[PDB]
Amino acid sequence: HHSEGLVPRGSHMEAQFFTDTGQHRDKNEDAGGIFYNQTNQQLLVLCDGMGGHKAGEVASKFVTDELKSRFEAENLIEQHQAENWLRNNIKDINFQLYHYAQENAEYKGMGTTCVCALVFEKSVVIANVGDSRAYVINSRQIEQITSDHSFVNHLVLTGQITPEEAFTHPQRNIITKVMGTDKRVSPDLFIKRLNFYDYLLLNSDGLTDYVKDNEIKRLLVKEGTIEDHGDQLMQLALDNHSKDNVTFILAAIE
Ligand SMILES: [Mg+2]
Ligand SMILES: [Mg+2]
Ligand SMILES: [Mg+2]
Ligand SMILES: [Mg+2]
Repeated sequence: HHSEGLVPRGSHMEAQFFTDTGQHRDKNEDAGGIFYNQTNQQLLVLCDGMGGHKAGEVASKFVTDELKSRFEAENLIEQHQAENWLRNNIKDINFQLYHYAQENAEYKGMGTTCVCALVFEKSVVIANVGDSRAYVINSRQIEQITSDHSFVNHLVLTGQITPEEAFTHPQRNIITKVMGTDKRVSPDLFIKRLNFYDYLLLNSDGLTDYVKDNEIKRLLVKEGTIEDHGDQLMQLALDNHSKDNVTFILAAIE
C-alpha cells in the first residue's frame, strides 16, 4: 500500500564534483561522481580509499564504478525505498570488494569509505560508511548529517575527548568502519529535509581535517556560483595545508 502513490517528481540539484591529489600523497585515492538513472534521478557518490592499506585508489574507484553501474541500470527508486536500495547495494558492493581484496595479492587489505546521497524533491537520503561527510548549510547553520566512523569520534561520543581535542589528536586518522575489510557492513542511513538549506556538501576528510565548519559556512554563504565556491573551497583546504587528497561535491538546493 505504501507504493500506491504518485511517481517521484523530477528533482536535481545543480551539483559539481571537485578533487585534487594535494601536495603530500603519491596518488589520488579519493573517487566519486554524480550519476543519473533512467528516469534522471540523481545519485551523489564520494569515496576515500585508505592510504594506510594497499591500493586505496582501486577500492574507491571500484565502489564508485559499481554505484554508477548499478544506479544507471535502475529505472526508478521510490523515496521510501531509497534507504533500502542504498543499504542493499552498499552491502553487496562491500562483499564484492572484500573478495576482490582477498584474491588479488597486489591489493590485499584495500578498502574505502563511501558517503552517498540519493536526491528527491523535498529530501535527500544518505548512506555513510567511514569518515567522509555529508552536510547541509544555510546562512545560519552548518549541520553535519553523518557521524564519522573514526576512533577519535568514538572518543568524542563517549566523552573521553572534546571535538577540539579530536581535531589535533595523534590518532585522528584511524577509522572504525570501512568498505572492503569485512564480509558484512552496516551503513548508517539518514533522511534530511532540504526545505531551508542552500547547499548539500559531501566531502572527504582532506577537506574537514583542515578546514573547520565555521570556515566552510562563511565561504559558502557569500554571493557566488557553485564553480566559484568549489574553486575557493579547494583553495582554502590547500592554503590550510591539507596533507591529504581533497574531494567534495557541492550541490545547490534551489
Ligand atoms: Mg584516502
Ligand atoms: Mg596507496
Ligand atoms: Mg580521517
Ligand atoms: Mg582522506
